[PDB]
Amino acid sequence: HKTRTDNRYEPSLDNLAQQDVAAPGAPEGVSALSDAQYNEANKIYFERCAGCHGVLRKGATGKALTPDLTRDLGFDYLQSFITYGSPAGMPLSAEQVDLMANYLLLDPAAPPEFGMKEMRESWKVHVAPEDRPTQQENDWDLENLFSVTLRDAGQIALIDGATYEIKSVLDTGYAVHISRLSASGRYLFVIGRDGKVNMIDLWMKEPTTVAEIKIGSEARSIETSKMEGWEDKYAIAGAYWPPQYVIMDGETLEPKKIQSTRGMTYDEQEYHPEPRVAAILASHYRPEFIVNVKETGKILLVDYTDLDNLKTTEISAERFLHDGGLDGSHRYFITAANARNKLVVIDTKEGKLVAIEDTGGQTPHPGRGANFVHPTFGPVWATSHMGDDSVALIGTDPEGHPDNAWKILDSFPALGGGSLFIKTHPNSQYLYVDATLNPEAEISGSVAVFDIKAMTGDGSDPEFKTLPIAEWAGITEGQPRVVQGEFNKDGTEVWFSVWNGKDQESALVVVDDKTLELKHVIKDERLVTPTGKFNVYNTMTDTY
Amino acid sequence: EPSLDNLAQQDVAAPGAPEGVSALSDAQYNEANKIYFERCAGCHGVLRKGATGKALTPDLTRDLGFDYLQSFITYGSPAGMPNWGTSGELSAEQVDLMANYLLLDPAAPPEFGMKEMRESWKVHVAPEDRPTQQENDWDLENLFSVTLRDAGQIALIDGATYEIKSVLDTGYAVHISRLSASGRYLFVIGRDGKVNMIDLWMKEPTTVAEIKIGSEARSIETSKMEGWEDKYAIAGAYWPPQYVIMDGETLEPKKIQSTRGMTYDEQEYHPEPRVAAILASHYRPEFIVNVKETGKILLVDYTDLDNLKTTEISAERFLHDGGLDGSHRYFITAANARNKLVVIDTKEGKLVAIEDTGGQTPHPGRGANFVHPTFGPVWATSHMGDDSVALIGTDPEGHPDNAWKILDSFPALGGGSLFIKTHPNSQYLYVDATLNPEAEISGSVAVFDIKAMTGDGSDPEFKTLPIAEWAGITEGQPRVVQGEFNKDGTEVWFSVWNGKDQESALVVVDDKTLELKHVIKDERLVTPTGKFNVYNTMTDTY
Ligand code: DHE
Ligand code: DHE
Ligand code: HEC
Ligand code: HEC
Repeated sequence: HKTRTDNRYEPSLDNLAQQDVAAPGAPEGVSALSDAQYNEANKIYFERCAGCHGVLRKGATGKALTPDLTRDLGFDYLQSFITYGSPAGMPLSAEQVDLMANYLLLDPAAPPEFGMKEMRESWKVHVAPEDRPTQQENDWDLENLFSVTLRDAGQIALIDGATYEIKSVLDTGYAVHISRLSASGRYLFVIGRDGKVNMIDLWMKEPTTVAEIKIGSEARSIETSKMEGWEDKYAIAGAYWPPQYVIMDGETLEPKKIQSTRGMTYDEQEYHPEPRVAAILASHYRPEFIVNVKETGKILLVDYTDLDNLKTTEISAERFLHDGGLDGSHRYFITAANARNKLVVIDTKEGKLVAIEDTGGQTPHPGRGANFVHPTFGPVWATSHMGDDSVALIGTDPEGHPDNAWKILDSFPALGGGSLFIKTHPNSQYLYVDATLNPEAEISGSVAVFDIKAMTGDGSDPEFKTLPIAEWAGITEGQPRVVQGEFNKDGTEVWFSVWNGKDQESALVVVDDKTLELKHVIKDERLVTPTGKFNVYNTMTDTY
Repeated sequence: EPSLDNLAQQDVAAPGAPEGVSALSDAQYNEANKIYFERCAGCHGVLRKGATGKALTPDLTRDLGFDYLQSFITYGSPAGMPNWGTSGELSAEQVDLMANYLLLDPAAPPEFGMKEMRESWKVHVAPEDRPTQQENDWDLENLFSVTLRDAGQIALIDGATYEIKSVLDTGYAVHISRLSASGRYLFVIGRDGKVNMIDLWMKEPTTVAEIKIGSEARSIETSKMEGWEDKYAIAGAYWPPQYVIMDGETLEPKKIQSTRGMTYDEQEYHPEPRVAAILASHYRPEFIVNVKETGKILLVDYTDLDNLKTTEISAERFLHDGGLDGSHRYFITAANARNKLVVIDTKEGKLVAIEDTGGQTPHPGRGANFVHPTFGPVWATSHMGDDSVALIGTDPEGHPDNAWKILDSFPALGGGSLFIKTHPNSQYLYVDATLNPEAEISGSVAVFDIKAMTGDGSDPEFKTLPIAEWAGITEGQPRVVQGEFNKDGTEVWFSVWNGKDQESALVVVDDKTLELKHVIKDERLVTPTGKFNVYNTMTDTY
């Protein structure tokens, strides 16, 4: 129940917590909470507790807290245990503590479902396909555009990769989690934490939302079809609540196929009523989407060639699947079962699990990870960790380097714990590692940079250069967190977000990759809480 | 609709009552809970979300109010809801208990996962310790496995001598018997979710392994793809909503899959999609699983249980029973409440057709395949809701215009039919009328002569066999049910199903003459229902 460096990246169900619920009746031995009391506790539960314990209280990273279990424990125990407080989220009073203890002793209702009728009611096509351009009608350099989340403003900025000019600021769902691009690079898809999806046509003279839809109450992932021949055919979104994924028309967003992720855990084979959808990727080898289902530890390969006779492969992997990426060849999916410190590898060509390996670190959090050619080991993919300062390398070349394939080849320290994103590009000799969640302001405001060319894999700890990103941005207020490297199309410049509060000063910092010197500082009154940044070309092509 | 009398034995605690509702005591609530599962959940659902009967969740029931609930339960309505109070089935006090129970929030029904299955799993004779060849002198392929429903037993009966070879104790109300592809192993599943596996090669065949796969179950099947004989068995449950693939030699539970998910058409989450018929493909190493409420047919590939390949086919809601055509390539199944037959191509793994039978509530069992003299290969079903028999063409290559089209429909004895039957060596098509309200019809079977069918649009005549009268049984109300042939297809057996404290029988009819051959009677023959010949079941010959 204490804040760690790796227990802050747990779901916060703040959109779902805005829904009012009814107070249940209380069985003998338990006291009922009033309407107000129950809702107040429920809002606290959904915001701060459901991430680890579940909205249904069947347990996730934290153990189940169902009524039968909590009534055996008793109020006093619950009261005392909750008095300490709970692990903080991303950067309780006496009355609240009692509310939570009492709430846990009552029978929870399941939040509303969100099916086809609800999706179709939210589904709006602003510009039908026939009314859209048939060629690019603006003079922008679309492939070198960066789509940047302006988190708390419920907007995104589209920024020129070469001139750093903000080309447009568009209204979207609240706190967009990620931007994804169609395979052709024409269509930009964004998903808000509230399950709102916007689809934007980059060919319009003034790009804007051409279609929108809501796919759930809580959602974090979206992806587009990337198999050759299937460009622009489909998009897919994944939700935390309800536990489901939805395949939508790539041109209109019409919801075509909704699949529940409720099911059995892979290992103990017990029913789990809240298996959240985490990362979603798209295969380059088959016409399939790659869907991580967290609590059950299943990776789904979903064939989108026929949605009525639906072929899937449900791969037993490891529990607590979160994020991941494809290797350099784009054949193998490498993903973190973070709470179990493991990297699961799937062969997307053959449709099967190939390996599961412990990184030796605490809570691997790769993002999409970093693929590079290690001077001694050959092709490798890398991840950093939230729980410690380590960077781990896994071999990704079964054909050319069989002895190194799917083995952890090295592990070495970077700036500190609380890292979220590691980054490189084929044209760069550098490996960048952030330390976003580190409690030390100077560490959280800097990035470690390793010289891949100097790496020998002799067992020593490779040295790194420390780039003072937040210092370069010149922000005197607060303790801004630096997060997520993203390259430009040419792989010559790498951008970082200098993420401060909504009413505080933020920036983007552009680093010249060849020299590791400051290239440019992006500041604008409209640049509020900049977080994720996605270069059109690097996102459409999965170049990382 | 089903009766979930196994969930009723579970004792639950009295839930709380929100503002504006009375609470029931522990005893009252438990009494109401038992009634709810024993008599109500079939139609209304375990979770009260509604199946054939409307949803009875607290949000809906509280708007209706106590008086409305009391009245509806007392008097019922013409649209399929029994008059519990005025019929005397429920006392006045029990009616009120049920109305009050419906206003309260139900305690979640118990799940039944791997830990629970493994705890119930018993291997009486390890594979190594079993015979290596048949150690009895029985003609196993001509043996019949007969359910003695209310006695929680089955009877192994010799197909030629009609001798009851053995009466074995199994789960309560075994629903069906199924055979492994080699014909060695006999699998039975009780309504309670209890599975028994019996080794027919033993000197005295008995249960060699057993396991429980859920609270309420109706289906079991064995792997029938060439090369996969005896490898797996699969069981399907009504509750929890799931199927489980088990080791074909030990019953070890290997893979449990939930069937909770989205309806095919409106795409709305359904929390209780019951598993209905389960068949086994002869074209791929797959199981064919009907999921009723969501209208999905699952093709589950058992070649790799860790990297599990399935095909989830959108079909039609209310899927129940069905069978393979004569070629064993196409699965034809009744989406019964919608009066449709759904056809799946098991080779290509896709839906090929959905056709209305023109009848009310088709109920084929596994159906009846034959070569119609003018139409070609056809598959037939009778109906629960009317007296009709419908034929569908099953030959897309050889009779293209006729394929997957209803080619003819004609009357048999009356409504309430459950099973239609034929065999490749017979020229006759037998149709029961088990649930008909008239005793003369419920105790008789219609027999059509396939050779005389002209498909000229006229209705084919049938002979009426007085099966119950042949048995010498009038006492109570004996209902005749389900034709099953012997291995040679020269005799057909029917069950004369009477009450547990009444006299039942099995009637053996000579297929060549359509005359009474033999009547099987025994004090042990309590409530005989399903009968399965070893050879015809192992080979899917129907
Ligand atoms: C499931 C998931 C993905 C993979 C998406 C995909 O494959 O399309 C992901 C990726 C991401 C990515 C993808 C980067 C990439 O290069 O792919 C980014 C930038 C991101 C910025 C943040 N994430 Fe993320 N993130 C969650 C979940 C996820 N984040 C959370 O449940 C969580 C922990 C809290 C929450 O309630 O949302 C969380 C907090 C954050 C942040 O505090 C971040 C830093 C800021 C923010 O804007 O809200 N998450
Ligand atoms: C899901 C299912 C199947 C397919 C099994 C398979 O594929 O392995 C089936 C088949 C069957 C078969 C298979 C015949 C065949 O030749 O395949 C038989 C004999 C049978 C005897 C009965 N069934 Fe059955 N049956 C149900 C369900 C099912 N019955 C019910 O839910 C229902 C409607 C009510 C109930 O509570 O069980 C019901 C009533 C009956 C009867 O009243 C029968 C006659 C006796 C009994 O115990 O309930 N059912
Ligand atoms: C993720 C970091 C957590 C958050 C946020 C909250 N809890 Fe938690 N809780 C978590 C863990 C890792 C554990 C220990 C057991 C385990 O799963 O390994 C717990 C434990 C509890 C308990 C104790 C129950 C017991 O059986 O001893 C309670 C009562 C509990 N948690 C309640 C609770 C509440 C009310 C929270 C919101 C403020 C909350 N937890 C947040 C992990 C996490
Ligand atoms: C299947 C034959 C049923 C069984 C067994 C029970 N019920 Fe039922 N019920 C059924 C149907 C098809 C309907 C629909 C209403 C109609 O007009 O026929 C109902 C309805 C009810 C209702 C009314 C709900 C409403 O009007 O919205 C109630 C309160 C109800 N049923 C209760 C109930 C109980 C308590 C039962 C066990 C004793 C029971 N039903 C059995 C079908 C069937």
